[PDB]
Amino acid sequence: GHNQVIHQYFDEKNTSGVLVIQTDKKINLYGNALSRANTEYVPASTFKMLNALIGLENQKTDINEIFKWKGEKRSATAWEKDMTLGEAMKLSAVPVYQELARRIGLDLMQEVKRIGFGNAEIGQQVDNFWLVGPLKVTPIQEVEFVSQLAHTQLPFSEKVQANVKNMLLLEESNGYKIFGKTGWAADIKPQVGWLTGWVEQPDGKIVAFALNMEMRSEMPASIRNELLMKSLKQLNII
Ligand SMILES: *C(=O)[C@@H]([C@@H]1NC(C(=O)O)=C(S[C@H]2CN[C@@H](C(=O)N(C)C)C2)[C@@H]1C)[C@@H](C)O
Repeated sequence: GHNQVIHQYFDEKNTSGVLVIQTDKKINLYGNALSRANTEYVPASTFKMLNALIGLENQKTDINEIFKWKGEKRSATAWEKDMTLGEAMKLSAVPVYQELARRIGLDLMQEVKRIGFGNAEIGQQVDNFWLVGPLKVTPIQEVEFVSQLAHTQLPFSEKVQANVKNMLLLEESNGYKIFGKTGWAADIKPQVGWLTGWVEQPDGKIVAFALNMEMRSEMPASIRNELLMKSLKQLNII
């Protein structure tokens, strides 16, 4: 797998991003803008993985609790229904995890400094610190986080991590499995899109990734998966 084809996938999408990969504590960089791997961006919709872990661990919820939609007009129309913590993970429904963050509370949430995620600061507003700061995390710190979650090595209960892991399955073909969570901080300039997860190769081998790239409103949501899937195809991970 050349480190140069990576460039022309990103050259052709007219973007500026990096694809971090980790295979058992050996990290390789892959992008047309490799410097972004050590650059702090807001975590956006990816924080839902740590929000679910902190909630399920502290028993502020469970994998079964159904969240009632109480009428208000939400961003996308697929969010306007009752759903559980898992279905809200797939749809990235923000209002659900906000109510969970209020159950946890700012004091208990500021667990974040114990896990050592990003700059480890959440400010005062407990329901929008991952969307416009003051929380920022580097794509290297992200790929290390999901690497521990896949190997079931995060500082939480073993049953809690495996529950969050089951909420993150995206594609299961050819004995492979690809877990991950998407993000898109559309409210900051320049915009930034995420796609952090891992690959469960058929032999159980684990390869974690953390795709970071600048976003624009005109891009499709399937521009992140398209860019990643053709890169794991090239690196012979799938
Ligand atoms: C998390 O970034 C937001 C949540 N996640 C998310 C995504 O990354 O897919 C969408 S934003 C993105 C999805 N399509 C675009 C759109 O608004 N439509 C075409 C409907 C933008 C979603 C908002 C969380 C902060 O809401």
